Amino acid sequence: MKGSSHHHHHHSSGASLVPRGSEGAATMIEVVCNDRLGKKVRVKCNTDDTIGDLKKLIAAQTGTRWNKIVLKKWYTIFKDHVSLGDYEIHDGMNLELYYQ
Repeated sequence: MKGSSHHHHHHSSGASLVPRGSEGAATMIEVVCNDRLGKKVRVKCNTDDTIGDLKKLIAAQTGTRWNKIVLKKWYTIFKDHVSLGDYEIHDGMNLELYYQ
């Protein structure tokens, strides 16, 4: 008695030229994914994009799998339901990049 998986669908889309960040806060901040390759990895994202969305990019930038990217800070685990707006991530925040 056991299963796995549920559904597979996405609902995202990027719009060129921020159409005014009214109500829905969407600020741009640079993140630094500290990899274990030696060289750091920076990426551009907005607070509107959650860790998941971010991870996706990272995996897109690095080439890894969005499902193979873990963002940790000191001793804090980042969920896929917590955005940057919650972590108040600052433009240039160094986070521990880890691969599953």
